[PDB]
Order: sequence, then structure tokens, then C-alpha cells
Amino acid sequence: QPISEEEKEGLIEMREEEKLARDVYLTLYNKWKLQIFKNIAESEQTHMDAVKYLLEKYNIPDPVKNDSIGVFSNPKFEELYKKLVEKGDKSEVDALKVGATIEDLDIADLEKWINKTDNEDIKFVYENLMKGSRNHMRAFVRMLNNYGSNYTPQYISKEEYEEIISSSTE
Amino acid sequence: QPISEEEKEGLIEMREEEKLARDVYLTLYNKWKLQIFKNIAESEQTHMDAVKYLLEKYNIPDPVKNDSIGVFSNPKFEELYKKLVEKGDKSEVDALKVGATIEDLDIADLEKWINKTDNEDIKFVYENLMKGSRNHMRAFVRMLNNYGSNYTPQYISKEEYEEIISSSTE
Ligand SMILES: [Zn+2]
Ligand SMILES: [Zn+2]
Ligand SMILES: [Zn+2]
Ligand SMILES: [Zn+2]
Repeated sequence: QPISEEEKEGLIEMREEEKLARDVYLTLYNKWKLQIFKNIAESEQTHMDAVKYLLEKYNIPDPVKNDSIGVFSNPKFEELYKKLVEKGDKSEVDALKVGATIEDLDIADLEKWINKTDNEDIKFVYENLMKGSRNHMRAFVRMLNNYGSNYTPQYISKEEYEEIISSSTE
Repeated sequence: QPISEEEKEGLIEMREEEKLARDVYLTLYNKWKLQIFKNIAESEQTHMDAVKYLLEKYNIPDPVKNDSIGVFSNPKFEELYKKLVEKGDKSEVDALKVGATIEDLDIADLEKWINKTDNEDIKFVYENLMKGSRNHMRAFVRMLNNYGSNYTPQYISKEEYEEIISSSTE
């Protein structure tokens, strides 16, 4: 029941991964003004706060030294932020696909970390986060459907992607 | 008294230059929490709005399609935003020097554009903006002085820099 360095590394990654979702969705909201990005950004702020509560619980240094949109300590996220906002700027459909894409990445990463921890505190937050992301994914894809488009998964398997989109809400 | 294409190009540049100041100062405020960046960011929002009123007056397409921090249509500003936030992240003194630096650039550019226009509407906004920037410059440099530092001008001349800092407020 003490936390391991590995479990700390997971929380540090997820704290900024939820920020990546929040910041890309804010940025795309300011561009396209589709309410889904505003709504889900707020949910990502909730998710960020959930990770932060665990960071504080274990007195782990918060990787978010600057809450400004686009700012990250781990450059994998700074890179993804730049990549994804450039793709999302092209059209409403490209922005919705970027939404699905971030949810796809986040679900895959949440599974990765869930599987490395036996910690009831941590597992619980991750499960809740994953339930959230599956709902975000369903929301983005349904919106892509309204535009006569769809989504091809990149990080999660085809099979898990189909199980997410063929079900209702959690 | 009609506006020229050249005068339009000036307003389009300044609209995003004031955004550059605003966004860098927001970003540095979120990092360092020095009240000067919050205070002056608000002034830059006022300046942004002043340019926007002229853009609307002449129905010039606003270059700001996305108000999110860090987002620019003219890449000279996207580049300066990245350069300057990286420099400002290093220390409080480096952030204050970045403040002075943006004010320096903005004053030089405002002089450039002021000198290309006979338009009373435009000249007036630019003069007001310049009075603002000179006040921001004095505020940043005084803060650098509190940290035992100072500022070397990059864009304006030494002589105009000395005339700004040796005077009181406008
Ligand atoms: Zn999330
Ligand atoms: Zn999400
Ligand atoms: Zn200004
Ligand atoms: Zn200024």
C-alpha cells in the first residue's frame, strides 16, 4: 500500500494527458464553436482535478507547472498538442476526428496504467477516467456520424473500439 | 479617407501583435504569478479590442480566427510566441526581460505603421497603443530593477529607450 515509483510515473503521465485533452478541446472550441468541445473540455478539467487529488495525496510534484493551454513538462504531450491542433484546424470533421483520436489514446494509456497497479485508490480513479473517455469517444463519433463520417481506431483495438461505440452510456 | 490595402495590412499585423503581448503575458503569469503579467495582459486585451474596432469599422477580415493563447494566423507571431515563452520560462528575471522585449518590438512596429498612414482614425489608435506600450516598458524595467537587473533595447534605438525610461507616465 505504499505507492511505487512506477505508479507515480503513471499518475504524472495521466495528469498531463488529461490536460492534453482539455487544451486541445478548448482550442478547437475557440476555433469551431461546436458545443461538444466546450462540454467535453469541462469534463477534462474534472479529470485533471481527479489526477491532481492523487498527486497531492502522495505529495508527488505536479508536472503541470503552467496551466496555460498548450504548455507541458513532458514533451510527448507538447508534441501531440501541436500535431492535433494543426490537424483539427482544417475542418469541423477533422476536429471531431481529433477528439476521437485523443479519447482513443487516453483509453489505451489508461488500460496500460491500470494493468501496472494493484492500488485501490489509483485503480478507482483510472476506472472512472476510462468510463469518462468511453463516453467522450461515443459523443465524438456520433457527431462525426452527423457529418457523414466515422472513425478508424489508432491505439485501442478494432474490437474494443466496436464494443465502445455499439454500447450506450456509462 | 478611404483606407489603403497597406493601411489594412498594418491593422492586421497589429491586431495579432497585441495578441502576442497578451498571450505571452498570460502564459508567464500562469508560470510565475507575478501580478505585473496579469495586469498588463488585461491592458493588452484592451489594445486587441481597440484594433478589432477598426477592423470592424472597415470590414477587414479579423486575422484572429482562434482567440486561444498561442494561436496566430501570421506565423511571425506564432514563432515569437514560442521563442518568448521558452525564454520567459527560465526565471522571473528572464520573464520580465521578455516583457520589455515585446514592448520594445511593439513600439518599433507602431512607429513603422504610424509613419505609413495619414488616417486620423488609425493614427489615433496607434498613438494610444504607443502610449500604452511605453507605460508597459517602464513597468517591466522597473520590475527588472527590483531584481537587480535592467534591459538592453533590441528594436527601438538606445536614445528612444532612454527617453522612455527616464520619463514618468502617460
Ligand atoms: Zn479525460
Ligand atoms: Zn475525454
Ligand atoms: Zn499593447
Ligand atoms: Zn504592452
